[PDB]
Amino acid sequence: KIKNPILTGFHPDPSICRVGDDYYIAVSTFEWFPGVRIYHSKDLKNWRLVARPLNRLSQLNMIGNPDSGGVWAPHLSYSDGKFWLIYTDVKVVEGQWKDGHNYLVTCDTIDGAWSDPIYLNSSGFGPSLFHDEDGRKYLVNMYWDHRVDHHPFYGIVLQEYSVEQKKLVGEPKIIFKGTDLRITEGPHLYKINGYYYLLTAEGGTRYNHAATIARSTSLYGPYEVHPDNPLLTSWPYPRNPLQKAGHASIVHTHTDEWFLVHLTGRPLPREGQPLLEHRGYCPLGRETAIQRLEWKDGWPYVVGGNGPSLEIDGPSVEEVSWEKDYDEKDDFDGDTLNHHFQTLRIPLGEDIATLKARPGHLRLYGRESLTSRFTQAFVARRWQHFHFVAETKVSFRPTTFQQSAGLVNYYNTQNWTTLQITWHEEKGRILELMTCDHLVVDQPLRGREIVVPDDIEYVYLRVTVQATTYKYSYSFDGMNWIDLPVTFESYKLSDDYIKSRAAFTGAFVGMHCRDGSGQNNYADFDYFLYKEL
Amino acid sequence: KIKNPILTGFHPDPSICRVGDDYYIAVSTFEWFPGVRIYHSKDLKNWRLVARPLNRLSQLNMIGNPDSGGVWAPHLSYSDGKFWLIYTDVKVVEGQWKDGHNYLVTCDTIDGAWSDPIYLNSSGFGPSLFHDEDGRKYLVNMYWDHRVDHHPFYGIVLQEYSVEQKKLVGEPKIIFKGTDLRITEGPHLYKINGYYYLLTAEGGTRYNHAATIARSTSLYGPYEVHPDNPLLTSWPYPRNPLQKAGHASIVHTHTDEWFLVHLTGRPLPREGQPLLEHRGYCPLGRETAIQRLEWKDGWPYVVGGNGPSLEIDGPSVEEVSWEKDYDEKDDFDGDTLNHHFQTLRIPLGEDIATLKARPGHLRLYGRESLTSRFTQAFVARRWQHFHFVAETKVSFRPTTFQQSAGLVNYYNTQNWTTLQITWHEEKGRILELMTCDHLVVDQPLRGREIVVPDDIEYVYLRVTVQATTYKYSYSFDGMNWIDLPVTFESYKLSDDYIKSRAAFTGAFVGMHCRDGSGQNNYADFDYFLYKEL
Amino acid sequence: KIKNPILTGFHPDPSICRVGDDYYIAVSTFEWFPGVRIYHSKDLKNWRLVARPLNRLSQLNMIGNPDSGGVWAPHLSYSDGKFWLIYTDVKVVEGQWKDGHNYLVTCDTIDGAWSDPIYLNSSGFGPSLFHDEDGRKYLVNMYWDHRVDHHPFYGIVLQEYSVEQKKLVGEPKIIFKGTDLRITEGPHLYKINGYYYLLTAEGGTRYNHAATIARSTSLYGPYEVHPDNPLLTSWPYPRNPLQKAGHASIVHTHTDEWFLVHLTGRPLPREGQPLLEHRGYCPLGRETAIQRLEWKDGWPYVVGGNGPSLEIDGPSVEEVSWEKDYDEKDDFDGDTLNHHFQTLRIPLGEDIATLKARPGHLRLYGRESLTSRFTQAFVARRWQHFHFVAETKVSFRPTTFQQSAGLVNYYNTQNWTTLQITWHEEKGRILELMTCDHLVVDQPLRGREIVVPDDIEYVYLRVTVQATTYKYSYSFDGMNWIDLPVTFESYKLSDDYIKSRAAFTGAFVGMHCRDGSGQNNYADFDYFLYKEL
Ligand SMILES: O[C@@H]1[C@@H](O)[C@H](O[C@@H]2CO[C@@H](O)[C@H](O)[C@H]2O)OC[C@H]1O
Ligand SMILES: O[C@@H]1[C@@H](O)[C@H](O[C@@H]2CO[C@@H](O)[C@H](O)[C@H]2O)OC[C@H]1O
Ligand SMILES: O[C@@H]1[C@@H](O)[C@H](O[C@@H]2CO[C@@H](O)[C@H](O)[C@H]2O)OC[C@H]1O
Ligand SMILES: [Ca+2]
Ligand SMILES: [Ca+2]
Ligand SMILES: [Ca+2]
Repeated sequence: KIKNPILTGFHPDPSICRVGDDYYIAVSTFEWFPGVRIYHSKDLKNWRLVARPLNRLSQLNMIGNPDSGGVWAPHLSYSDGKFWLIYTDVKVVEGQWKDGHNYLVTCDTIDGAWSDPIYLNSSGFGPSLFHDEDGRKYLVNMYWDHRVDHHPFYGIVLQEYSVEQKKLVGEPKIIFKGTDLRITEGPHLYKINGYYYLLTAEGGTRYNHAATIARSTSLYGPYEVHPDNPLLTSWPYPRNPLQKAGHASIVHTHTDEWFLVHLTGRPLPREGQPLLEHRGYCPLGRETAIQRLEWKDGWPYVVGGNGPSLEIDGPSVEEVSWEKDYDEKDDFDGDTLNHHFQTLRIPLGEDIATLKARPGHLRLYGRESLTSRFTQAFVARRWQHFHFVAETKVSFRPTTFQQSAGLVNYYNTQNWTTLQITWHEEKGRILELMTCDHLVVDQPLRGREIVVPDDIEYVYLRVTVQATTYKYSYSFDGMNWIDLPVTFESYKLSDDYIKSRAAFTGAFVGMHCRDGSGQNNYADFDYFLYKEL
Repeated sequence: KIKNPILTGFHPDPSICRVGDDYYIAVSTFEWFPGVRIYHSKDLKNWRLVARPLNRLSQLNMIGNPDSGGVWAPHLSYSDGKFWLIYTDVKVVEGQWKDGHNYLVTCDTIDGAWSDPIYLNSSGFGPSLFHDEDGRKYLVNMYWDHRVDHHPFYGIVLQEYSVEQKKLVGEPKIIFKGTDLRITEGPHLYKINGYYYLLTAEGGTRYNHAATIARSTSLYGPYEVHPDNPLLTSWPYPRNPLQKAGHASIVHTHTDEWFLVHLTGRPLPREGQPLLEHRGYCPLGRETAIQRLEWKDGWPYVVGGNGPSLEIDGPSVEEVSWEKDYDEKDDFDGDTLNHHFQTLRIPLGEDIATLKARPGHLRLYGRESLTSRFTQAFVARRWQHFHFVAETKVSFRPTTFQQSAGLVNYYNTQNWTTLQITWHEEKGRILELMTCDHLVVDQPLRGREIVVPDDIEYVYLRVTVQATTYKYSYSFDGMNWIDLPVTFESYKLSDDYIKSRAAFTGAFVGMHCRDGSGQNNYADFDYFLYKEL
Repeated sequence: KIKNPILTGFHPDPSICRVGDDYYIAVSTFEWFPGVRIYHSKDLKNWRLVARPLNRLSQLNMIGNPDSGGVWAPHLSYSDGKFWLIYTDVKVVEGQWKDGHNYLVTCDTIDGAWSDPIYLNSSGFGPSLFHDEDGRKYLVNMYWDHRVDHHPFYGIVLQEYSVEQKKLVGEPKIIFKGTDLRITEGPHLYKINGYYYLLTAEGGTRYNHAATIARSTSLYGPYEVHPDNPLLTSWPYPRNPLQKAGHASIVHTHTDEWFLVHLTGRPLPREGQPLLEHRGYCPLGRETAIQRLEWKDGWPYVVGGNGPSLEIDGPSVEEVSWEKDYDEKDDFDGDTLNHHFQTLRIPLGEDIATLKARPGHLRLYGRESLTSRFTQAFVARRWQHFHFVAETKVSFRPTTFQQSAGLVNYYNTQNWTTLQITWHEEKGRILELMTCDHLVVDQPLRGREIVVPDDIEYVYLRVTVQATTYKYSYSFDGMNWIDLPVTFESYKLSDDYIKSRAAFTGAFVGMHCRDGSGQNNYADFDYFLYKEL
């Protein structure tokens, strides 16, 4: 009844939460602002965005954060009449260290004003709050080992959280070291039948990703490993369209059914290439999928081998679909930008992004380059399909090559492409292509830039994505289009192409304005179109 | 009279200001907080630190700033009853862009409470404020060109600044493109005779560095170039112990004499090595020197040819020397940290660095690792000599390998070495060595670390610097010192060694505490000693 | 009167030899076969190729030699009624070692069958045979030090050679260590007035290259260095069209005049670039220039300062001009290949390259690819001008992608471009472009290759080089020519571009046939043209 993935495009580390017959999934958002995206469902098939909880500087201040830093795996839970959301702001993403900070916020409702943060600890990412049967509370996260000779995933640490004291109490204790996969992270605790079950992710979030499960009658263990571990993995199944299956969380429904949600990468078509040499490139980044579970000797079993199935059988409820929460052609009609739009690291005030300066237009005042981890006037949405068209219509008069405005396909500060309006000494105002690949810049139309006539109020910019390749086009009138003669490869905006390993997001497409001169020049965007093909 | 360098260790981009018979030099401080150092002198020979102007988050907020970002070359001038300070906060320091913002702050007195910044522009670094005879004021700076087919140093832009509107007005114009040396930056304007003189730095701040001067009778040029340009340079003088001479400023003394201050690097000793192949390694970074000028046919000339002289004739005024402004041995009985101490990027409040918690001690609560561009509990002072000892006494009780405290010699987040106390599963509380070289970490004393006796309150940590090499040693009593069996090389803590080439600072020595578990564990430093040998 | 360079394109390490009023210059040929080129002149201005001495496998066997190995600096002298030629076959060109063996061969005549080699030593490249007034003979070369903590240019070794025993005798002894420039190599000995003069190259063969001279009254030293040393250098003359001035040999004329020949690199036009940042790219490799000397206090001085002159006054002799020694349009009617043509490493027999199989054609039977250091059916001549056209007309019927024939511009196995005929599964016989940069291959006409009509017998292939760029073109009928829309960059075929720094040759243009299948397929080339402008 359900076809994976359920959440498409950048949607990793799903954290499922049941409130009655209501289902929530919280995913990680990394450098993209605001922090955490929460989807609500009635049937687990159809998903709707209902919260974006970390929207105040007091809660999440990400300026300067590295690419793929920020909000890693979040944990959503419900207890004592309120939602508990745990999250990390990760500061260092490369080297011996992984500096980052674990915080708790709460709210009586899903889409309310969530509290200011309570500081937990810093010992490692993956934080999860356990609500025990006796009313005591426990935080589990991974424990980080920076030392030269050592594997960094020291195992799972656990420490009591005092609600009243608003702090962890007692001494932290390692309760589990993982199996021989290692890279043990993403711990979740569950009290089921007579056991504590400890769910982890192991093998790392590339092609060796697994969900491991263990159990103990004592919270502190020692835990004993599933006899047929891993619970879920893609590593044995190179032909499965769903790779990387791991970082799971478990739901017990109101219909006495069991499911497992997990991230998964969907590689691009690599027909005619070696099966096991390189398992692929995922521009849609890590998406959220859902597996059916079943129990056998006090152990859950993913229905249909420990590999992910494409289509499963859902829970015994009536289907509930949702109205489309965005315009295919978004004319900038509201007084708030559509909630699929995110900014990099920080909220953009009306001094930078505003619907109030020119009616029915998003206006962007130019800030820093596409390479800045600080202040970019950039509003973007996820690539959410392999085949799509996206388009925009923009008014812009640059007086210098320090100014630009354009349509950008973007991975991170060092990996992106763009069709942009700029200015040139001889040619005046022009259109041009620009790419950045691991910080190396190319201008494919250098010497042959497109002269924009003076009488043109609006330049129309379009990208057409067709799985492995995409192309840009322009129009001066809305009617007559022209392809720019350059084919781009989507694999270059994918998790798997990034040489750092710190590549935890996915491709975005959006609207950018840069003013390197500091003259507060701006571009008026009449609309932004995103349409699946 | 005057031996160079006048400001030793890290003191780049000297901007010199005359007020009557008082003399001030401002130098750049990059990622080090607080922003900008100002020194005073009566005779151009003896110099004391009198101001650290950019000490409010509102003036300078460098959280996340890259290494060698932040405060680049500043400009100090005096006019209309007050001091004017111009500065850049540089956000991007690698690739095609150099995103960064120029700001003006003022004060009636050199060590007053300077204004909050007035925003000027963002078009390039090296901003300078010119006050013309007719009362009018003008900003000059370099203009950045990001384009792939282009040299980035597009020339010198000039624009009128309206004190009344508190903004640049009219239209920006390029007034100078440079000479074939290119890398034209650091513009300063001078009205002399019936001429505007434009001074620039050219050829880049490494071994081809130079200072170039031009003249015009129109503020907007064309400027004719000095007939024997460069005005100053070490490039053709590979044996001059003073290298990289350039980024200069001119001072016309009250006694009708002319001088020129500039940065320089002093390479480590190089015998046995090709004179020209690699011209050296500068652990003291770029330092400040002074040269006499003399005039011919409407042109200035560095007395003693166009290379820098080691020793010069001071101005015709009485010698005025200054009492020492730090203690060789700092016992931490002050109410504030000695002004030769600095922190990374941000101010540290009493929650991180405190002289109050335990009188006679500096307490550092553990924050992030030595590789973090965010929050480090780290207090440090410049290497200002080739030959030195530096030493500290600390009590620390780490309970996990995630915590540490030590003596660090530091270039940047990826380049440092430390003798630190930490914790190990079997040995308990230990002394270890740790190094980071372009992010790659080494533990040279593994697994052969010093065991600290449970009964020892303070560990005594020392480093002895001898030009090319340095050594770490320790005592449990202050009297019986044992060397650690590793010889270190000072060239690895120099501008010239860093692969990125955003390397514009110099070596520091200081005190660090890390707590990556998040338990607020601290270290108490009873004293810090630094002594020239 | 004499305009430099006198030998144009790849002509390094000139060894000049006088015999009455006959003048000879031998240069290095590295991996190009046959080994060594000797040019003759009566006037030092006009030069004609007269000998290629190392043309037998017994003399020079270079199969598998690495790029820029094989025949390094040669030495040509005349004594006791015959010619003496010292050479090196360098086997190792990267790492701590420079494995290579020095050899002596002799001939009564410049252009006869030279003798078989007498092995000499192996201690360092740059061998030179000196002939003392008292009829004794000594060998000088450089001494090679492979050790980690050591500069590899240990200085100059000297040793006597015995004509009767056919070998070196007595003890080897260091006579010279070098100046602070180091990289001491290319030693030559002269006996003049009271002194022996020892000339060397220092600073390395890039932009720091120098000629260094020293004197002693004793053959074994010690040697006092010239007081205004270097004798010759371009290093302080960044504006000089002739760069890398070094590796000289001295000639005393029959007119009692003195000159110095030297190598030199002429960078491509550099307008807009920083003067000193990178001093240039030389696709014509290292060329041979000549300078005039005068004497003063027992020391020779380069007339015109110690930098090289573009134009000099030649010796007071009658001009002797030489007729052009190749056809602009080589129709391949001759019995042997023009002597400007070389092969890689080895000679090619009639089973690979023949003018005999097809009258009026050069036939190449396809062997191994362009990346092979073993057997290539490749016949090539030097780039000798910054603007030229080269062109060929070829008949070729490939039956597999494994077979190619074409026109190649070639630096080494890992750096080259080509316009070539091959075969395609669906399109059949096609014309394509291929490039290789540091072993990375591109096909810029991927998917748009030119279909060759089956009815066409000859494909005409042309390259037009214009200084910084060049462009390929083709025709089927030889009147109407189509440019392939790809603009190539000459700097990618230059010494300076090559990453290994074992880059000692220069760019060639030639004809190539590959048969990767082993079917002995061949290409018939009707002509080869080369023309300046
Ligand atoms: O927050 C999530 C984490 O679960 C994941 O953790 C690891 C980071 O370091 C790398 O060594 C591993 O590949 C990876 O599993 O980071 C990704 C994020 O989604
Ligand atoms: O403030 C000074 C700058 O003026 C200087 O700017 C240049 C930045 O680009 C680099 O490629 C060059 O090396 C450098 O000249 O850098 C140093 C800083 O102190
Ligand atoms: O015959 C010449 C050599 O003597 C010379 O070799 C040196 C080899 O190492 C490089 O680092 C130096 O720059 C170079 O001088 O050049 C090669 C050959 O032409
Ligand atoms: Ca609209
Ligand atoms: Ca004290
Ligand atoms: Ca012919």
